[PDB]
Amino acid sequence: SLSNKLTLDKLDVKGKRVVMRVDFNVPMKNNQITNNQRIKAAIPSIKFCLDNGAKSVVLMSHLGRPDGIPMPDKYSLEPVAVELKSLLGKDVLFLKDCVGPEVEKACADPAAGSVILLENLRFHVEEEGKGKDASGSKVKADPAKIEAFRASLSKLGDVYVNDAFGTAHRAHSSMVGVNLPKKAGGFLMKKELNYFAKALESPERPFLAILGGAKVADKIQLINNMLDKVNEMIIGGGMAFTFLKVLNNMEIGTSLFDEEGSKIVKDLMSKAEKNGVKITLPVDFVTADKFDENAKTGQATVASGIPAGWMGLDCGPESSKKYSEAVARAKQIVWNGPVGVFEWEAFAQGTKALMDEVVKATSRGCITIIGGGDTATCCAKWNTEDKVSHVSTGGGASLELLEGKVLPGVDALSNV
Ligand SMILES: Nc1ncnc2c1ncn2[C@@H]1O[C@H](COP(=O)(O)OP(=O)(O)OP(=O)(O)O)[C@@H](O)[C@H]1O
Repeated sequence: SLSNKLTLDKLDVKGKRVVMRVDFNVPMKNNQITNNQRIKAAIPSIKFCLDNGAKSVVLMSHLGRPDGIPMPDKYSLEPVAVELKSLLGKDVLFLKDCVGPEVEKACADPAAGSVILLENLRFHVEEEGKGKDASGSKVKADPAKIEAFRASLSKLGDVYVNDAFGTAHRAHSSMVGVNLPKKAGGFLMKKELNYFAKALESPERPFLAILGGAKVADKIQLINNMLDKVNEMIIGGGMAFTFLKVLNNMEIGTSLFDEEGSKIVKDLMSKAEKNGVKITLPVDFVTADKFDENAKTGQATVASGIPAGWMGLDCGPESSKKYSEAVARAKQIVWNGPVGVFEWEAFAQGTKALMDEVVKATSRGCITIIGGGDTATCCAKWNTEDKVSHVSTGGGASLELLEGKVLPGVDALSNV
């Protein structure tokens, strides 16, 4: 049960040193942060600790993909420290490393109310347990060193708090190796577990899942698992052309086709019928003569087929109507993946219209949950982050949750 894990509000931090794992993997264009959304997201957890008398808050996170070797020139968290200070209003001590006697000493007895940010955990191959040398050759971490790394991290605080849901699907040292008597989820993690608990433990009904994306094969377990809990499912995006070709014998031109996935489609539909799940597929499409932002546009339906040399990049007006009718009946919605190439405005209208409908549903009480990744980015583009119930901060992690797997980082949390 994701609802029985220990969270920050139920943890006494008065006079305690708090070692907190956060998600500060922010976007950078070299010498500056373009989006500080992730940083602003951690603030509530940090302020809570400081406001509740914590002795200190030690922040650890990763940035980019260093792959096990120090790359301060490219992926140092120093810029984040400066950005965090402006947002928190308090000084932030940035340390050039995350482990060692020097670091342990700075954290052994800091000035009350201190906020410390350690350097990129991934500068050490012991965090991921694997990496690469300067030559690009694969290097596997040494067990004894992994032990020493985790023992060091464990010395930086008295209680452990995990607010990095985006990395919880990884058995990395900072996720499962900090040995402290209290391991609690932070406020962001609390939200992730509370909403996905609904999507998998006790959802409101009807429960509709909107599944988009391009590939089918890598989404087989997700669909399989969702078919065990939903009442209705919209299958859109590039994904639908595999379904439409197999079941309807539709001519799809040069639209995405998943040979692997195509062999399991009838079986998925079969399970859908056995469970009484209503499947809604697109009936019309916006086509393009090439996969490009400026391609020529056309229109097509399932009956007309798609011209040779053309591909479906978005659903048409008739599909949007059907999609909106499904949203209308639901009391709960989980949406993972865009219904078209939302990166390009000409093919983002299908996705935008659905977002509008989902926001409207939210206003009347619908529990709307948006998965991480692209779809999550959609909410940032049209500024609807505050118009839905929950926007997941973990792309790959939210996917593994929806698949029915146990997240190592969630599993390691203390139980209430
Ligand atoms: N009809 C289509 N043809 C080709 N590509 C498409 C189509 N519809 C959507 N896409 C592309 O699918 C990509 C997303 O697919 P992918 O399987 O990678 O992720 P996803 O399941 O949508 O996850 P997320 O929730 O992160 O969006 C987007 O970049 C989008 O441009």
